[PDB]
Amino acid sequence: ELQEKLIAVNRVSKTVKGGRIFSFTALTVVGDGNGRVGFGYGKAREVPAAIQKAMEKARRNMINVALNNGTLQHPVKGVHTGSRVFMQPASEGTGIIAGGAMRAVLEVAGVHNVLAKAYGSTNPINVVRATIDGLENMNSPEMVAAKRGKSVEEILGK
RNA sequence: AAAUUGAAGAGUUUGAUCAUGGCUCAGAUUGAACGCUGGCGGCAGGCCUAACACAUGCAAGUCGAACGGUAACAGGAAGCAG
Ligand SMILES: [K+]
Ligand SMILES: [K+]
Ligand SMILES: [K+]
Ligand SMILES: [K+]
Ligand SMILES: [K+]
Ligand SMILES: [Mg+2]
Ligand SMILES: [Mg+2]
Ligand SMILES: [Mg+2]
Repeated sequence: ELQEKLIAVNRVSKTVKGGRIFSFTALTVVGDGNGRVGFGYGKAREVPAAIQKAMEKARRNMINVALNNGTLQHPVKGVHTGSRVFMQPASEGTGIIAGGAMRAVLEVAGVHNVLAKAYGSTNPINVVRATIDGLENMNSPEMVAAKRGKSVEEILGK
């Protein structure tokens, strides 16, 4: 039911009196392929434990995205820390034209066609955060009409 | 009718981190050259350097329906003779 993807595993270190203690971090995303997506970040002495923790957090941190037939509603910009991302809808058959970190998020969320670009820092943790922020801030015609007190036809008419 | 269907990142500074920042790579292209190799065909392309110097052959003639003419050769006309 839920598609899970491991985006990056990194080895970090802290120094103690006897020397360096290594550990691992895992960044993952989960999604239902129908507008729900979440990301998890886990730390452990071992890679499988870190990955399991990340999946556990991702399953709990899901948000909702208003998709339009497997594409975005409109161009969106997202930002987190040094990472800036830009995404726009594309015609059917275009595919996911995006870098790896954005691609995992978009694919588990269920975006099938999109043109994307990452500016600034391409650190995967912050790129994932910026991508999810843009998707969560995307608007749909229903929301726009409701908030403006108009009808969907008046929003998208002549 | 149709003739703007369009946008990917990665490595490297630290014990580790986030940022900044340069360097490096994956693409496409060429009047190309070199190394190894090499079956056929079609279409195109071929001194980018010395606007350096050039053997030899050819790259601008034609008109006798403008004209005086006859160097040929081809007849016509006169004579002679194997
Ligand atoms: K590391
Ligand atoms: K180095
Ligand atoms: K860099
Ligand atoms: K330094
Ligand atoms: K330090
Ligand atoms: Mg080192
Ligand atoms: Mg020349
Ligand atoms: Mg000639």
